[PDB]
Amino acid sequence: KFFERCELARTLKRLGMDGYRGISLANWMCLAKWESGYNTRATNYNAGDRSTDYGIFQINSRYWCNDGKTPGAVNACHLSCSALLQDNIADAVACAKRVVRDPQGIRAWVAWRNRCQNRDVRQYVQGCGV
Repeated sequence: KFFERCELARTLKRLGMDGYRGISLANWMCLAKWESGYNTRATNYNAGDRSTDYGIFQINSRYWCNDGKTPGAVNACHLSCSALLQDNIADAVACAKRVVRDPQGIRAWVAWRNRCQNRDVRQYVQGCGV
């Protein structure tokens, strides 16, 4: 499913993302926007290392979820990567939270550094009631 902006903002807020480990909701929105355009079914195969990015946050199969076809991969969120392809983003949010508990925090995603870090992200939550 492709979420509408504010619909996603409140969906994320209800899931406990607002300020999670110091990360504002607008930051998560910016992340999902640039990672998948708010598309829960987004997938990107990385032919270079044989891994695949799954869902709204484009979480990688090498370390976070298990798809059974990524060489020497681990599964830190302890989830089938299929769980990251659901319209319901609860499992994807649980995994995104797992990612940010690591030292890098939100910096785990290169796209966040490229398109959200030190950017005016207010636009993502304006008028959403969050």
